[PDB]
Amino acid sequence: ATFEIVNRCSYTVWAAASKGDAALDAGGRQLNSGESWTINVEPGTNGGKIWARTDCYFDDSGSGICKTGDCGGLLRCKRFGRPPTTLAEFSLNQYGKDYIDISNIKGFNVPMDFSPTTRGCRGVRCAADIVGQCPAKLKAPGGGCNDACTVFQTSEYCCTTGKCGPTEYSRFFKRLCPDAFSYVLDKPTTVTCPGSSNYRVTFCPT
Repeated sequence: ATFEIVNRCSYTVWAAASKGDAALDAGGRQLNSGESWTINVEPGTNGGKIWARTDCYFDDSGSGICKTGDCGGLLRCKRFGRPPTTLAEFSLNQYGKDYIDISNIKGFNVPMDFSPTTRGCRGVRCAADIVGQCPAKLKAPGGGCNDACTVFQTSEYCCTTGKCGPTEYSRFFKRLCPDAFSYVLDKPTTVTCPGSSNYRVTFCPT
């Protein structure tokens, strides 16, 4: 499957693509404002994520640090990134279907649109100013708006027992971005697309 990753932000981002134990395609790349990066994702990929990283410094060997979304200091991510990270999530060719969603479960750093470029399903978007509106206790100094599980590490926010409800913090993310997951047991906002669809992830779509 092809993913086109487009940076419409006025600032540079470092895109990342991983399935948690391996890079997807090259795993990461710098995207200046306006740049597009096309990656190929193997069919059947389960649990892939794409996210943006902000304020990165990397040396010639691809080693460095980012203020949001850092994946163990590598330009080319093999693992998932440190919150806060707005997440495009996907599982492809699962019994004939693709499933896509945007998640705020690991916080929010950059607004995002996640849309198919082939026919047969709709896209999802979280483009509100969550960082500007972020509650004081969730604000991350590096930038971004953390989720409550990251900040407070309780069974309720992290849903560790498999029973948890919405919270004041999850409802904040949900109020600004209803089409993104706001906590682990949120009513799902997954979209079902035809198997082997292609997609575009746009940072700062508005």
